[PDB]
Amino acid sequence: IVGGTASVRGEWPWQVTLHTTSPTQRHLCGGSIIGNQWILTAAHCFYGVESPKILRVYSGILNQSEIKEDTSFFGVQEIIIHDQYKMAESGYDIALLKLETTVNYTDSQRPISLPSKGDRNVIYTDCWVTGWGYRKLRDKIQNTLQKAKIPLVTNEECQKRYRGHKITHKMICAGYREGGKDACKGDAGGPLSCKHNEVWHLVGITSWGEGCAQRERPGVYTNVVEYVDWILEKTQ
Ligand SMILES: NCc1cccc(-c2cccc(C(=O)Nc3ccccc3CC(=O)O)c2)c1
Ligand code: NA
Repeated sequence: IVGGTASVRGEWPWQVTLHTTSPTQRHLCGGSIIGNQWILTAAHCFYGVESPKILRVYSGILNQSEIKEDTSFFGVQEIIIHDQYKMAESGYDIALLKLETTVNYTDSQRPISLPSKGDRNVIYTDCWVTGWGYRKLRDKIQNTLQKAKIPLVTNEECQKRYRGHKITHKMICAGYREGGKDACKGDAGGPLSCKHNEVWHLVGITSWGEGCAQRERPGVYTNVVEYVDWILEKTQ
């Protein structure tokens, strides 16, 4: 996250850190708890991943330094990538992880609701992007989970900033005109969480953009509401 601030314990209890374990153990991407054995994340995170055997999902983490050799984690039973996915920039950047066991919900780990059926006309004005990603293009994974409030921009405006790409209604965009706050490497797969009537909803999945926090180049996110039929079908 560029231009963010440190989160505190329990602040974003749906946020998980997905680690790979080979050839070293490291944070790969973010994800969101959406059900008792289900993480929603970005398909592009799994480039070159041979199988789910080399993944671990850690919930209830604030600082990456908390993770020790005896820290509990969930194995991944299945990786479900959208059948139309090809590359992040070309859309369908969405995947589900089915965990090997269930997540017991507490103040530090619980699910986030999807955008509600019937809420098409809701205008989200309180949206936050979170993660352990880089603070700029040439950086490293951050220790403490970062947060930044980012305004949505219309798809019409977003398309004008990305004339070499097809911005579709399966995407949404968020960023400031003068940049300064955005997601960056290591944040993909995590949530764009928006609060409406004091309930948080998973509006976007961090996906891609041109650089990080550059002026007039908003972050591009998977538009979760356009995938509810797909998510519900896979998780039923
Ligand atoms: N501001 C837009 C924005 C939003 C999110 C990520 C980036 C960004 C920047 C530079 C490099 C990368 C990258 O190599 N990613 C990658 C590739 C394969 C697997 C996992 C990942 C991590 C990931 O995507 O987080 C991503 C940019
Ligand atoms: Na769908």
